[PDB]
Amino acid sequence: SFLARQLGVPQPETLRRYRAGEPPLTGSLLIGGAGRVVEPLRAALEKDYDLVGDSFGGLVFDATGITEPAGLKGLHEFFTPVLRNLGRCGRVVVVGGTPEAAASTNERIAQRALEGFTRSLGKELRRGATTALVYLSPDAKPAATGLESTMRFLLSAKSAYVDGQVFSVGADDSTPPADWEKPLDGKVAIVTGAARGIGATIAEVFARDGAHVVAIDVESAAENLAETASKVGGTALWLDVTADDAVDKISEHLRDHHGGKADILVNNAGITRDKLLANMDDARWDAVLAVNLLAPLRLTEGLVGNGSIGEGGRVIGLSSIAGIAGNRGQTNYATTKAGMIGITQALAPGLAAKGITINAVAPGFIETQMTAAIPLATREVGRRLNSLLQGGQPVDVAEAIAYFASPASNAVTGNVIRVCGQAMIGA
Amino acid sequence: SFLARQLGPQPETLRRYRAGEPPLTGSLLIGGAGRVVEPLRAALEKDYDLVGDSFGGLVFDATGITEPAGLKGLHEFFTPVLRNLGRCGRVVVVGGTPEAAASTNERIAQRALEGFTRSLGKELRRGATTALVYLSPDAKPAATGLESTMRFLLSAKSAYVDGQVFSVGADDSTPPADWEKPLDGKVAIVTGAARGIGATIAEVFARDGAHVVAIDVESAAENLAETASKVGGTALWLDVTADDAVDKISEHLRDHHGGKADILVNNAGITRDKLLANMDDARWDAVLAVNLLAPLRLTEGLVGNGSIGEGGRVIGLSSIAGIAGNRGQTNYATTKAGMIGITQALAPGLAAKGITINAVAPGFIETQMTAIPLATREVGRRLNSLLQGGQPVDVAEAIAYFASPASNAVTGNVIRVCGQAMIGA
Ligand SMILES: NC(=O)C1=CN([C@@H]2O[C@H](COP(=O)(O)OP(=O)(O)OC[C@H]3O[C@@H](n4cnc5c(N)ncnc54)[C@H](O)[C@@H]3O)[C@@H](O)[C@H]2O)C=CC1
Ligand SMILES: NC(=O)C1=CN([C@@H]2O[C@H](COP(=O)(O)OP(=O)(O)OC[C@H]3O[C@@H](n4cnc5c(N)ncnc54)[C@H](O)[C@@H]3O)[C@@H](O)[C@H]2O)C=CC1
Repeated sequence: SFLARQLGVPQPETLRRYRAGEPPLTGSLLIGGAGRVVEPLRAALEKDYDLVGDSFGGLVFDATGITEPAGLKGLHEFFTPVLRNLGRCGRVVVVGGTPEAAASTNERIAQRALEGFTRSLGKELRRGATTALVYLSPDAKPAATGLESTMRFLLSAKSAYVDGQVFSVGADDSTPPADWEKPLDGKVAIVTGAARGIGATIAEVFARDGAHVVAIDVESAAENLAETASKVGGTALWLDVTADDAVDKISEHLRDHHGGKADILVNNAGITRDKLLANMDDARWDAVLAVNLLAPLRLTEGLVGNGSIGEGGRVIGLSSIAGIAGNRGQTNYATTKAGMIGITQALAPGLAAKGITINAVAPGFIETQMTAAIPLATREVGRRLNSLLQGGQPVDVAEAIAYFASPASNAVTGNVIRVCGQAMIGA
Repeated sequence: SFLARQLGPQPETLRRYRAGEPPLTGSLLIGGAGRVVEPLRAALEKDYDLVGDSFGGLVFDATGITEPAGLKGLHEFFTPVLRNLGRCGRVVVVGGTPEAAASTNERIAQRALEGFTRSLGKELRRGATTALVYLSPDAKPAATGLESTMRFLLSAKSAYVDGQVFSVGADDSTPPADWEKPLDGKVAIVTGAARGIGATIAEVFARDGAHVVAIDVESAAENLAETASKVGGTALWLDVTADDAVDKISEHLRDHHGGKADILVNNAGITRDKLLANMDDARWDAVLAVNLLAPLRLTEGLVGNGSIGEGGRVIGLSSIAGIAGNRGQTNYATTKAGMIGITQALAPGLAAKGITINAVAPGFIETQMTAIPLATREVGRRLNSLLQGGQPVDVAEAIAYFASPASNAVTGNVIRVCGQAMIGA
């Protein structure tokens, strides 16, 4: 951070990321509050975590108890004595009940207001710690097994660059993978744009988690794509995702390798043809739409519709901060990454009726060749303009993706998560 | 100094409202295809120069786009005409409510428009702004419920609202007698009105016809009177957090306005900033009671006893902090998020009653609170598409829009007044 003096800004924390074997948090886990979530959670987490009743690894506050605004007082009461003591890369997570689904307008106003609290707290925490807010459906059984994959993601190192965000967990029950640390056992994952960078790193994480990977990219990038299929011990496939036959070409490679079925499609492939709209041509527009919006929509509709992905399936789409906030010279790109959010939202119910979830991740600043292509100052500032005071890592994106792919993340659909370090930019 | 030079700024002097001035600086071009282009042309022919110099406004009807492949319309309409848009120009994309589209394809496409409008907002020059308005696919072709929004957007009043998203329902609208005197013969309770913003809301309201009831605490008795006199409404000393609060206003509505008011503005607000690990009960509880508990207690009270009824208008003051959060403000942002909470939550109940409740989240506004160090002041000021802080009028203008009698199909809305501030969620 070579402009720490120029911007009045702290040296970054080295963010603890996932390592197999290591405990998930670096301290004890406090689970406070009141409502329908504290008891069952204390219960589901007994074994794998380190429950009170030194340094706090995690702090979970149960807000579902809070039925009027006068009760918000709780957040204060619970958090004020314990922040003094949160560890390196701590994890604060507040849990509430889906505000639209509340039993009174009064309840709704308090549960809604939670985000103000969490997004603000995210701005006060030190040494790499983060905040998250999760809403659970008031029609979830009290065991609340549907909430588990999410708590486990946040209450760990994998969520290392996921800060200040809001999770939205449905009503369905969930079933834990035999092994949480190999959650993707014998799953077939399709990952587009997997030659290098974020796509490639998705494949890795997927493989690490148990999946067999179909690495898709174009002929231009074989060698780099070969090196990837190899490393995850999966299978390469040369394909332009915008071409008539693409759906046919994936289905068949599946038929020849995986019994014609898949569990996970990751729409990662993408291009950028930046230019101001006053200077934008038809070609710089169209190309970006084809790859970035038209294709992922086609592959989802294609592969679900032809039965390649069925029950228990998972689609994760690659969005962007640009699609939420906008960006100079990216009206194409940001239409497409906003459309991606639209695919996620538009298809969630339909796919829900088919036992399939669909979610998007919207990366912020990630070290890739592409951030590396930006004038160093503009680049250095961008990298540093977040609560976590640093650029994100391609692993951090893939993690959030892998959390969506989880067989126990079945109750989580239509969600949009930024992997952004709590970047300041937003809508 | 060096960083500033490195990065590359020319804030335009923003045109504001002036009685008499035309509402644009140039002619209005209405393009695109769909159920909005023909009616909008016809509604606006009188007061605007439609295309048979440079463009004062551009409006692209996007309701016509039903699949992603047709997004290309945006590019075909805007690219050619962009280079010709004037100082403080205006760009507005009208679309179909995504959640209510007739296919998932449409939904994808109409949802996609926000990425476009927010980015375009970031490329416009010379103080010009972009806006996205979605209209219920259930509105009648006449589209009468849309006008108030279009007329506010396509005017100088909306000078500091940039890059936003407006949500118009199905209901029909009757226009006021005088578009320049919209609030004529309306009674408006404006809390926190002694100084700054609240005091300016009261002005803009007078300008617009309203009989204002300027409200405040006793300690600010002096400044209230000045305000009350300036606008030609009457004053009321009361602390909004008093258990008698509702009853006192109600009493006053009898004494003066037939036990009746049409608009409520929950402007009164306070701060008490503290890192949460130093937060004491006073600082938590004070703000909470003033910023969240109070506003609700007034709204629910004044609709409950019938003081505000059919045709009513509650407008609450959120904040950027409530959307994006902010260091030292867990208490404060909890409240302003709760204000959105009040707005989203009370909207269907009030809809059924003939009342619209909406919210406004100011960005950075030149005021007496903003007492902030020149290091933080200079950055929050300039970190938005428009390269400056906003004037209080900019905020009150937006409130005045909601408050229109013609804004009956506008409810549940949270509109930031931030000249597209960079910070958000
Ligand atoms: N910092 C970043 O790099 C960020 C990236 N984005 C998005 O994340 C995703 C991955 O990021 P990057 O690694 O930078 O993506 P990228 O632009 O480097 O491309 C990903 C891969 O897609 C492949 N590709 C392009 N067109 C294809 C096609 N028609 N068929 C098959 N493959 C094709 C390319 O060969 C490339 O290897 C992209 O959607 C990108 O837009 C999102 C946020 C930030
Ligand atoms: N940049 C800005 O100015 C921003 C302002 N805010 C909001 O705008 C609103 C007012 O704006 P400002 O003029 O900057 O604040 P302010 O503090 O200058 O407004 C003062 C008014 O609040 C009144 N007040 C405080 N407690 C009261 C009570 N209990 N009962 C009756 N009146 C009471 C004071 O008497 C005074 O009339 C506040 O709600 C604030 O949260 C929103 C975004 C940022």
